[PDB]
Amino acid sequence: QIVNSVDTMTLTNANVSPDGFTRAGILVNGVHGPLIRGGKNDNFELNVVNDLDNPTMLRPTSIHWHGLFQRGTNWADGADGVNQCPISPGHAFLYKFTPAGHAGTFWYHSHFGTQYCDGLRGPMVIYDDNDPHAALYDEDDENTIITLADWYHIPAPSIQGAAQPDATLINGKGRYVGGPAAELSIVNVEQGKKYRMRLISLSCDPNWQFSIDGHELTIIEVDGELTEPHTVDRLQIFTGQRYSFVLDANQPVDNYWIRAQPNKGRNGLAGTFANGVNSAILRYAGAANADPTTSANPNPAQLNEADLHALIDPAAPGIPTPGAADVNLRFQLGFSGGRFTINGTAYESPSVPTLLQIMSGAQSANDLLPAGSVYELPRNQVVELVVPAGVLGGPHPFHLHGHAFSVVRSAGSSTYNFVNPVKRDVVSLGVTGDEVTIRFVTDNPGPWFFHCHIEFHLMNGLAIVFAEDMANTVDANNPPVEWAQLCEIYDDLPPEATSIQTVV
Ligand SMILES: *[C@@H]1O[C@H](CO)[C@@H](O)[C@H](O)[C@H]1NC(C)=O
Ligand SMILES: [Cu+2]
Ligand SMILES: [Cu+2]
Ligand SMILES: [Cu+2]
Ligand SMILES: [O]
Repeated sequence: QIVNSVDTMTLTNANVSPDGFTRAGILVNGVHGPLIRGGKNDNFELNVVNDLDNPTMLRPTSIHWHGLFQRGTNWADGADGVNQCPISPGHAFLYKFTPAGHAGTFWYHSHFGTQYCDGLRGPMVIYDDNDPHAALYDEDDENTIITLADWYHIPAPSIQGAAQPDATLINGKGRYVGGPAAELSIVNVEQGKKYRMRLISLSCDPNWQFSIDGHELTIIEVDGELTEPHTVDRLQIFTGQRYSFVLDANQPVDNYWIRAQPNKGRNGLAGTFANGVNSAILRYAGAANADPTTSANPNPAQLNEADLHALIDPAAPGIPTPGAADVNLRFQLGFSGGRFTINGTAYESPSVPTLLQIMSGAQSANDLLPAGSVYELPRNQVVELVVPAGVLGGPHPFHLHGHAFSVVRSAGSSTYNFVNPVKRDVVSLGVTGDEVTIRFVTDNPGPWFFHCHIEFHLMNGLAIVFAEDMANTVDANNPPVEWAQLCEIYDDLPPEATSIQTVV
């Protein structure tokens, strides 16, 4: 089912069984993660009605529209503690924004705690009526979207120890090791046509190696940013990254396995495809309703992010020399006292959201809470951030709210590209020795989150806040009166309203 650009999103709890194990989950308009779609100039008005009442998972909510820059609408960006206070059970909040010409493949997810891990997440596609790559494919619709999701048999708040997915969900469906032969997702194609497949990771943690038996993947988009066409057999996708790839249905009519192998999971999930776990079906019209019997490519050409190149306005901003940006920041990641830190500080959410602190009179980073996690950025300048990998629990996929950035230096590469680098909004920091360097221009007044997108790391402190262009933040953003009321309502909630019932 589909949600339109002006619509209501009613959030409820119900039982779900995407892998044949039934447990309670979170539904949006009676559907597990429905598609949100519109056009690049639409004005979105999304009324989010929080009717959640199951105490085994988070009830208060906050929706993030991942990849949208939210210029002038920082109050609708959805990171609780930064842009808003949570929407409380029994209440509604109207988000109003526009893509402002930015087309691409995105996704929406709750930004509150680990609630998105329990299913409050889904694909969001913004179509371009002038798409630059329209000559490259014939079909692009609700049937060419492929979402990847990690799924747990117990509610996220009850996970004890290091999280390990029970299953990989492809378009909401999949199987777990030792589980029943639950229905697999089918992606239908016709021999001779070309399809713009939109691949989205909805993950709370695991990354996947994705490939389709017998077919190549011609990448033409990354994280809502178009690239020169670049063909590969297999790619590694991290939390919240998106790729559009042209699928050329040029093989014999047949059933082909679609494969998404996780880096971790219960009972051997990471190492097998046995019984159709970690799988979906690519079916050519005319093939029987049966399982594929194909096999993966033994020696795949692997996607390397430094091979991706931006199609439009390719050059990285600023002087084309490492360290020659207007503002040059280097962050030191750490893990101390059971908490991740950045430059010695572990992120903890303030009781007054940064945007509300700024609207209330804060004039500089020194006045903002929490102390040690907030970095001020000047207006209209070129920034270069460097975030060396090394810290445990990686690879850590960092994301920046409010901006897309050029990746002048990717993981696994020791070279810099200022002429043509891919532009994206979620980047892997790699492994020990890597020095991922990104660039962006500070053209979007407001407080924006910068943090690891593995939700278990975010909740243990791996986050910082950029207070960008503080002098123009009040003029640029003008939240509705309901926005400021969220905090009053939420601070007044009774203890039974936010209490988490654990399960074993
Ligand atoms: C943080 O710490 C590193 C290591 O001391 C230092 O080199 C870097 O300049 C610091 N970054 C910020 C933004 O303070
Ligand atoms: Cu996200
Ligand atoms: Cu991380
Ligand atoms: Cu975020
Ligand atoms: O996020």
